[PDB]
Amino acid sequence: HWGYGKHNGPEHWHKDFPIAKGERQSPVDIDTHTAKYDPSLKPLSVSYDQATSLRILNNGHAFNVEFDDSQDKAVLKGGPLDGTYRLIQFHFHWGSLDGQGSEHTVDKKKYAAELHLVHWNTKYGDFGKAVQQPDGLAVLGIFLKVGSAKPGLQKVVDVLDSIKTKGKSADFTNFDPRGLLPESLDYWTYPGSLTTPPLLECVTWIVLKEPISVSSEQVLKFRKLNFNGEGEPEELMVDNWRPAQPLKNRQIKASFK
Ligand SMILES: NS(=O)(=O)c1ccc(CCN(Cc2cccc(NCC(=O)O)c2)S(=O)(=O)c2ccccc2)cc1
Ligand SMILES: NS(=O)(=O)c1ccc(CCN(Cc2cccc(NCC(=O)O)c2)S(=O)(=O)c2ccccc2)cc1
Ligand SMILES: [Zn+2]
Repeated sequence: HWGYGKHNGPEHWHKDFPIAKGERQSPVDIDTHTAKYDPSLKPLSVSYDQATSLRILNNGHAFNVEFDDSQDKAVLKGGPLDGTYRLIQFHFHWGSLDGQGSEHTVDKKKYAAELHLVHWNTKYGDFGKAVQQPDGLAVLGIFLKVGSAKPGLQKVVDVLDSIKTKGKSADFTNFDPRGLLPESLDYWTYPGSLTTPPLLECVTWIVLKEPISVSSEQVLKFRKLNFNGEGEPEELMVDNWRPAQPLKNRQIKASFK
């Protein structure tokens, strides 16, 4: 099975998932001097006041915080998007060291981690149908740097001991994802893909310019998670990021001057 080791990492994925070498793969490097301001982009609407978190799961690659997406409770609209995109889950990608971990890069800069808030287009009815469409998903990406603690992340950090290994889950109700956002919603956007197998080319990427700050203690607790299952030799869950892919025939647009 695929992963992030020497033997099953990103450079191997194309053998089982040939779209790995496709025309709209993610992540990418964001060249800030080449991205063009697009005055036609609408303001982005993040409407998370009625968000209903349910559970947190260690899936052997990352951890997902899952939401009730059976109604329009936590939605993303506007920006580059046509229609309404429901929040289904968030997760992170992070490094073994503070100088790596993000998937997207900014002028080749790597951040310590990257948060992905995953949303699906309601016109396709369910997530599994949406990932088969070029406009099926919208992923809101937010960079993490190490500095001051993020208060809104601590509830996540403190439950990680209870889901140390692959397959473990825990109740995770009443978590407000607004506490993970930066002040500004300025963004870059481009058409891309899932960053893990099956690497489907279904994603409108919206990457925020402003990173959030988390503490060294917070990211240290991410790095104590395990890729392995219970009772197996320990392999720390670190470096679960895909490197930048070729941009090919794509333009990155900026929401801001
Ligand atoms: N294209 S991709 O990224 O989806 C992809 C698919 C399959 C593989 C192959 C993974 N193995 C290399 C390996 C690495 C480490 C240990 C072991 N053996 C110990 C064990 O597990 O009993 C084998 S393995 O076939 O030997 C193997 C398969 C399944 C489970 C365990 C092992 C790579 C990459
Ligand atoms: N890094 S990223 O932001 O680009 C990104 C990468 C991967 C994914 C993973 C999406 N899920 C798994 C999955 C992948 C592909 C297709 C399907 N079809 C539905 C199915 O198989 O039941 C599910 S899921 O784990 O969130 C899920 C589980 C159960 C039900 C629905 C969704 C999200 C986002
Ligand atoms: Zn992701």
